[PDB]
Amino acid sequence: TNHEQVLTDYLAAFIEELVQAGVKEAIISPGSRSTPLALMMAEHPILKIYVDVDERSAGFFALGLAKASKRPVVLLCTSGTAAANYFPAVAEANLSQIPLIVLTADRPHELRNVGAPQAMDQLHLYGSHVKDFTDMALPENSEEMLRYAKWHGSRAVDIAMKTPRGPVHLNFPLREPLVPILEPSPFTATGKKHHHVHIYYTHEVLDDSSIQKMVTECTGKKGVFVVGPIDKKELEQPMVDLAKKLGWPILADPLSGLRSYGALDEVVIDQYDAFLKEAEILDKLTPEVVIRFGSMPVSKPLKNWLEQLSDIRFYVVDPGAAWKDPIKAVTDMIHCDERFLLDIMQQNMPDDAKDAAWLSRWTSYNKVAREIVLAEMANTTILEEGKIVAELRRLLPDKAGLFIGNSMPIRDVDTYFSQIDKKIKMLANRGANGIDGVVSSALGASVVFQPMFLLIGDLSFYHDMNGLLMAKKYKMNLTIVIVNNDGGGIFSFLPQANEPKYFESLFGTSTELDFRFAAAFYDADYHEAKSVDELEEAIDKASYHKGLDIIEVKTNRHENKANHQALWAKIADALKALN
Amino acid sequence: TNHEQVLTDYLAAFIEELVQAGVKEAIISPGSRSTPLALMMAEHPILKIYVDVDERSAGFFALGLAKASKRPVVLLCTSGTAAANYFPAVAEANLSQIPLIVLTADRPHELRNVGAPQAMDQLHLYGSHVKDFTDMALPENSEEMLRYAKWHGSRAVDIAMKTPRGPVHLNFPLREPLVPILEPSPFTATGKKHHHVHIYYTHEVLDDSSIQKMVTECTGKKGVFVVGPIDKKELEQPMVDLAKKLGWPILADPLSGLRSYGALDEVVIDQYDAFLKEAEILDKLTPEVVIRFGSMPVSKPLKNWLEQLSDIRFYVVDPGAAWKDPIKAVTDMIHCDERFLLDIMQQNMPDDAKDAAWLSRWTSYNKVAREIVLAEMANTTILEEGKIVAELRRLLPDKAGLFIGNSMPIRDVDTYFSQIDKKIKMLANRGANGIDGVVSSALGASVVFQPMFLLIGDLSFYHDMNGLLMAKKYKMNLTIVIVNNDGGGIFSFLPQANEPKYFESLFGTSTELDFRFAAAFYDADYHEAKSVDELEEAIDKASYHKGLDIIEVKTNRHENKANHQALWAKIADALKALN
Amino acid sequence: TNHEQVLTDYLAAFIEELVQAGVKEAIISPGSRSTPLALMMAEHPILKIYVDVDERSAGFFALGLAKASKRPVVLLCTSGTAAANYFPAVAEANLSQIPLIVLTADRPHELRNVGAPQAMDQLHLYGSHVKDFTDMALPENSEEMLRYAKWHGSRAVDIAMKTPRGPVHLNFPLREPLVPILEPSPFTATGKKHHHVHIYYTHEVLDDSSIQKMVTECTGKKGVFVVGPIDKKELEQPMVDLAKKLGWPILADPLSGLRSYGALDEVVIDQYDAFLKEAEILDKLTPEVVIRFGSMPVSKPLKNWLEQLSDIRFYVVDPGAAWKDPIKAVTDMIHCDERFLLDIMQQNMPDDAKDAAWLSRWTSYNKVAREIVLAEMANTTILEEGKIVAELRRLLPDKAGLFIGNSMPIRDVDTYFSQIDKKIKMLANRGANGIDGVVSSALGASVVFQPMFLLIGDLSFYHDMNGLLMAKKYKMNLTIVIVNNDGGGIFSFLPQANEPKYFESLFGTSTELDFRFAAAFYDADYHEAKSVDELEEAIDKASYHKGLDIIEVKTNRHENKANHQALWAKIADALKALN
Ligand SMILES: Cc1ncc(C[n+]2c([C@@H](O)CCC(=O)O)sc(CCOP(=O)(O)OP(=O)(O)O)c2C)c(N)n1
Ligand SMILES: Cc1ncc(C[n+]2c([C@@H](O)CCC(=O)O)sc(CCOP(=O)(O)OP(=O)(O)O)c2C)c(N)n1
Ligand SMILES: Cc1ncc(C[n+]2c([C@@H](O)CCC(=O)O)sc(CCOP(=O)(O)OP(=O)(O)O)c2C)c(N)n1
Ligand SMILES: [Mg+2]
Ligand SMILES: [Mg+2]
Ligand SMILES: [Mg+2]
Ligand SMILES: [Mg+2]
Ligand SMILES: [Mg+2]
Ligand SMILES: [Mg+2]
Repeated sequence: TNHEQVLTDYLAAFIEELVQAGVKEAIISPGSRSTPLALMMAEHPILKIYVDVDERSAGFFALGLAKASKRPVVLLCTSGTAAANYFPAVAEANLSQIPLIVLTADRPHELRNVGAPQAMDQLHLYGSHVKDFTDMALPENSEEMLRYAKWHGSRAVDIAMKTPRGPVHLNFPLREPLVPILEPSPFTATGKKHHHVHIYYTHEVLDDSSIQKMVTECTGKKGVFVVGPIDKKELEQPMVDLAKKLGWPILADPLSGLRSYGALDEVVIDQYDAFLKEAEILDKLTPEVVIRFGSMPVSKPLKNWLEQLSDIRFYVVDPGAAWKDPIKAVTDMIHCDERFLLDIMQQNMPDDAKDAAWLSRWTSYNKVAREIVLAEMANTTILEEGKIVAELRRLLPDKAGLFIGNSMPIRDVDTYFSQIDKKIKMLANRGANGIDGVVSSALGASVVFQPMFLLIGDLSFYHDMNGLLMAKKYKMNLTIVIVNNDGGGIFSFLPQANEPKYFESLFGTSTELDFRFAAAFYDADYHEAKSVDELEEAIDKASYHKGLDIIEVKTNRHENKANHQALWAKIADALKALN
Repeated sequence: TNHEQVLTDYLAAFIEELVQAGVKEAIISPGSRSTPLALMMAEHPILKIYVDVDERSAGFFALGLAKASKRPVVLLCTSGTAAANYFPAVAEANLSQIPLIVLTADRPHELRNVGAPQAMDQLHLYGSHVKDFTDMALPENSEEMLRYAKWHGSRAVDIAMKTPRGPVHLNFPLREPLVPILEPSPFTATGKKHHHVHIYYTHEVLDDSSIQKMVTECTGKKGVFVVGPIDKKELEQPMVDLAKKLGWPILADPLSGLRSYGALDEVVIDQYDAFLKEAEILDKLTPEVVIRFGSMPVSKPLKNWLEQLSDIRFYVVDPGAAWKDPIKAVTDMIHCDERFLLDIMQQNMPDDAKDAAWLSRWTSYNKVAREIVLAEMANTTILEEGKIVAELRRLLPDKAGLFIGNSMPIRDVDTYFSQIDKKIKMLANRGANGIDGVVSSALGASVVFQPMFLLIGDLSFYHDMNGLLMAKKYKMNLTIVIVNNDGGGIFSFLPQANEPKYFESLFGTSTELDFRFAAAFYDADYHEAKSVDELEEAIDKASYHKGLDIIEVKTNRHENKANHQALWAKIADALKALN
Repeated sequence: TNHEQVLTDYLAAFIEELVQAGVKEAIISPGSRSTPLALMMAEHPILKIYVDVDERSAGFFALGLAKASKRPVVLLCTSGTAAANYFPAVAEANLSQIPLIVLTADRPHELRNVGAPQAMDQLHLYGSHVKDFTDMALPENSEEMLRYAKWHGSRAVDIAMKTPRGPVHLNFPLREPLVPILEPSPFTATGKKHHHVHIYYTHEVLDDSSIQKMVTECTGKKGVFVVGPIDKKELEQPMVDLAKKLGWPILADPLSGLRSYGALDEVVIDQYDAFLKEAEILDKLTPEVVIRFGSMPVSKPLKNWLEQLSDIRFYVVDPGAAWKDPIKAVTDMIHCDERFLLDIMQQNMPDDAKDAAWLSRWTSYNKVAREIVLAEMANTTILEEGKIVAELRRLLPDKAGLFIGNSMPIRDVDTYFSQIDKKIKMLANRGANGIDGVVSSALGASVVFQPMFLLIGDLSFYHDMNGLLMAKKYKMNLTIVIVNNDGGGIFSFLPQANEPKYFESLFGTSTELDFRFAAAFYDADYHEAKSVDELEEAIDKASYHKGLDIIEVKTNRHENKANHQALWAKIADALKALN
């Protein structure tokens, strides 16, 4: 009868089901309405909790932790504008297919839409950016209601985790009193037995008729793989193996894993962004079959090349039917597991069909472009942005995670990160390509991969400085390389940089913050790199420090276009006279 | 034919209409998609622009500027997660009825829902938190399309500004190239003439039959006014005048303006939160008529008193039919201008009907409670939270604006800000009562009222430190008093403070940040007050500094409940033996 | 340049893609805005068109045609309230997983939300009841825009057809002039070549670890199959074969196909609704494993039995993760093809594990209940509702389709349709269980199965009489048996039938329509059955008539409960003394 007991039984059934369905970490924000749910998550012995007071930074922290661990992560906040702060992470979880279980407390029906304090319409709050929305019942400890609480915990994880993965949103109207009964413990097998809903491991498969068609239309064709941002693990070697058994180049995004899976290989192309610009070379590269994996790669020239390819079989491997194809060039859509596709083609495609002139065409351009790029970077003392990427490529340990901010860092890794023989798990928020939350994302990922590193421009670092409070609070290890060009450097390349009247105020926002002060605020070892060996020293000192390190490299925004154009011409001119 | 010319003509018609409809300030965030709209806002000679790179802080900066100026303010951001960051300010603009014109650029239809970079579903992005949503056409310079662009500029402002005011959301799909033609100037009467849509000044009025009913049922009744957060200006004196001509007390929220309109008066009650707790006094205070103005006041005891009033005429003056009544006690709903109501009752209610024992009952309790509170604060040297409010009440200039953060600052002003004879415009984000964005809000309001002051707890200050970048960038004057109790002090009062096992991790989040470092980051004069005269010195130094000042006062969270209970008992015991 | 040519190129690319993706039939409603789309669908040589002027009846006609053919069906209507009429069919397509491509024309952006005639907000018109919504671009014949039109045609079908199937909604803003250019033909290979997007056949599969778990936990267990409304064809025999190789009864809904797949068998239970009511028998029937297929069966007693089963492994086979489980009893969720599951268990489960007492328990009750039911019906001359179902079971041809209305027809088929050795495809709108649109649904299904028959109560027949205009217009063959009890007979069973004061006005709405007149209106051969051989004659005459026949059987509403209770007691009393 006690409302506190009814409140306890209800939430205990929901949270226990969540944990047993695979949720191991809950990112909680402080509130009064969320009191019963947050207290019960604490009383769980198996669930790990991270408290973050900024609801925006909390969301991207769950985002990155779920990105890196591949497991479901619970967010929990109070009612009011707190839930609204989750919206940027939710939008990026949706586009980037991350399983977040968004729990938001709310006022009960009597305090809804009546002008009550700290109460807003939380119904369908995130719209189409969640896979499912549920407005839970007011707590009841009835038999059917305890089974309904458990039923929803199982449902929520399963939908979040089901291909294509994405965020899920449960709203909890909660009436006062809000203090549950934590003694005796609501869990710990201290009474009733749970009824966990086991979900079985299922995956999509190509039909045997479709397998034979796929194999037939791809035999002996001059083919090309395009692997953009991918996530499904252990697909690096199988892809390389199938590429070698056909004689096909893989144009590989940095976020594919292929530029850093632990070995060197000939099929991976990492300088396509460099040479797909030169028209006099494009004629010898024309394919007959493209097979895209994962998301669209970062490279704009590659996109414009794929766009203008006529008379071609353009396969797109989209498990879960997300229809991510911004050039709208698809000719054959394959709705099945990527693991399965690589495997049934490895065992069915002919090993004999190999035009060696085809792969030799691609690899030649690449090996030459790659070493002209590594040359100009090896013979420079100016710590320009290309050099930073170069030097991080050399200095990073094996088994090291690298989070990359959007804007210019993500593009420079494309140009200046050729393939290395280290396993370097690479992460980037590439759903909406937002500069918000990259600090909090890299922090959550640092829960999973260590050593963790973050390359990030200055504006994005300011945008999410509050994430660093988590590093201070939880004693996390992250090594942030801030490329401080004082503004938005990416805008110097776009055509708005010609007219200087309204520039700088708009694009390229001079900020003039001494990030030394921000590092003392969050108790971070701060280093400023001026030379090449200055940076070497810092990465080195950062390897002994189990904690937050921040390494600033001041660069000039207005020279970046010149160095990039000068280098691309050296690659274009070389490749232009290469037959 | 030129797409650039078509892009220019379209947006010029829309923005010119906005400016002529009353928009004088545009808060812009940097982006590539928003390039044409942001460039054209720059080429406007009359429109003032503020650039803020944090889209969340940009929104609350528009919120407060529109709060304080009472005029429409444009927000403009690029596509992607940038628009999602506006959502907390939008939610608070909706609940607090602020006219924000939210403009969000987007990719054109071909790049929508196809996996294009930095593109998300921006359709009905903010849901029910906007008054109107519009997905604009792709730019066209046709006659009908130029009139449609102008038609929407006029419509958008008018809906935003129409009672009940609130945010409005226009989405702009924009196809590349995105660089408009700014020379010759698209405005400046350099060609065509505009067709501005004049909107006429309209206001709701009570019918003459309803006037006679209102007057009749309220004559000679033992009545009480409840003015919570109000905004409509120049209603302070008329309310006080009508209260005196009936012999009725006004229970006045700090955000009503009545505790600081420039004069002292007997009808305003500012200690209701103190004495509505003592049951032995409530019997002599029972009213027969309540007339509520504006939002629900902050005070919980007052709410619980109004809730338990049976057999009473509970008028609620809600212009624009927003139905803000969390106790659901309304007996008569009045849908008309508050100015009009005060005026037709001033000229129609009988001057003779006055039971002096009624007002003497209320004013006595108040004058005694008020001076016991000012006594305990005048005779203390510990800069506890009550004292800070006391001392700011004494030290604040006339014609000074005071922004107040949520959580504990807003409640302490209720207890420790009796009425003063200065004009002190008081502001607080009281829609969703969020601790996010209070720094950015106070900053935007500082564009309007000077000198501007901000009282704020520590967590809320950390939550929106990025707002201070605006102060650095635009050289604004703000004097922030941070009440740093290291965590959430408001949670020590709630019943979750008894169980210490899971406290502190959840409620009351120890943060341990030296805000000295955050003040150097944003070039802010920093002062730490330990004594009473230390704070006096700082407010004083802050009055010469045209710039950002930050004044920290460390307080103990775990003593706050004791001082508040000790003081409330002194008021209860006194008032208990007072007849 | 010609807008007519641009309009033609755009829509030709979209419709051709639709046809090549599998759409063979378009159900069009007349309008001015839909003129370009409806004219072009006519100029297609392969697409069959059915015009229906009632937009509500048009939708259920597409519903049933897509239900029976298992293929995608296009709906097309004009702007305004016409699209709103699609909403009931859309809601039922969503719940019942039918692939409908809902195309709704609209006014262009300039005529949107401006008070233009016949224009309403068609954005997200059907909300969460569609799988996907798209607001198409204004027509453009650009390269990218022609590929975008085609891209969306392919996407729309694929999402509709992808498990779990459901409706899809494309909105088309169309600017005047609206007359396309049909000569020379936009299709017929009269110019350009198309680029069809082949989608490959994919299906979910259980992992090999999950297969071994499934097989292990189900070996030798006293198990039971529950097959409610199913649709995936050719699963009747495999299910029966797996049931026989385990010694497990199949509780089979009429809409499963199992009561009429062409043969007789012992594993199918068709009288569970009869005997799951008797408590003294339920103890001997307690299972250890339930494996549910398809939707929830109609039977309420079965649902209440499954609800109260404790300590049991409750498998639910839900391909596409729809989570349809109204008792919330699931213990193991299987997200894979039903075909696959029946097949991997046929080849892995042990043939030896068979407790014959288990199946003998179920089959005995069933064979006895079944023949007591067929006895009482064989020895009656009153054409009560049980008898009608009995006599249709005997008189229906092989290879005959039977559409069943909701309310009381669907329940009587459950009680009075034991298994027969004919192939009788059985259909019912069981998503939202609506009595609207059953005439139009059965009509569309009659496009696929012939001879087609429809059993329907009187109110539902009146609810969708307008569907019969399609039968008149297109010369279709349907034989409607109207069980006219003059009102809602289903309400005499519910507890509201005890209080007669407000009955009849509300539940059980006496209508008093002579349906003879409605049959002349739609040129339908009308027969009224009074005796058993009267009905035999009519079904017989109806078999020579290639056309619309309507056969009324007047029944008494207030006797139905008595006959049903009397019969259920004969079954309960018999089964009570049967060991
Ligand atoms: C929340 C939000 N709001 C605004 C933007 C727009 N936006 C960008 C997109 O164009 C980047 C798309 C991409 O990378 O694909 S980049 C950018 C400046 C970033 O400066 P930085 O971090 O110092 O980096 P660097 O100066 O380039 O070295 C902005 C402001 C955004 N992305 N997200
Ligand atoms: C965005 C968001 N997310 C979470 C909360 C919950 N919430 C509060 C509401 O209960 C305050 C409702 C109110 O004031 O009416 S107060 C609070 C702590 C504030 O600490 P402070 O600023 O240092 O102040 P002090 O410690 O009290 O001196 C939190 C975290 C919120 N309001 N908004
Ligand atoms: C559109 C809509 N609106 C109202 C109803 C409510 N409703 C019913 C549901 O309870 C039937 C749920 C079910 O079958 O599961 S049955 C019913 C009367 C039907 O009378 P009839 O066709 O003459 O049949 P008979 O009298 O039983 O022989 C109504 C009016 C509805 N279903 N759909
Ligand atoms: Mg714990
Ligand atoms: Mg930068
Ligand atoms: Mg200007
Ligand atoms: Mg505080
Ligand atoms: Mg035709
Ligand atoms: Mg009937």
